Amino acid sequence: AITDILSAKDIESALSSCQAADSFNYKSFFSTVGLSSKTPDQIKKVFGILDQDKSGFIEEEELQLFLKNFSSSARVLTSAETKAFLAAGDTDGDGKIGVEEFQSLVKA
Ligand SMILES: [Ca+2]
Ligand SMILES: [Ca+2]
Repeated sequence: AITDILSAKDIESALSSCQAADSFNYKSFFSTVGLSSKTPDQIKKVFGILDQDKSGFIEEEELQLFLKNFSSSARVLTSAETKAFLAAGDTDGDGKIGVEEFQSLVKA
């Protein structure tokens, strides 16, 4: 579970911050839930959850459902938010986010 590594309380605070459409920013969310200080294994576990269909990569539609991993009532990210998110993380430009890229994003 995601709460195996992250505090439900931190998650609540991160979600309340980005309730408005187009308010989302991965750097703010990542710090509020406390991803920045996690180890490779912990980051890999979080990645595995975000990779909802277990394909090994986080594709665009999964970035769309980014908040849904933290709360089933959370909103879907907008196309703009998703586009910017993917733009930030997709280093090699294959259109998706792999574990190495996710790690880099967390430790940036
Ligand atoms: Ca996937
Ligand atoms: Ca990529």
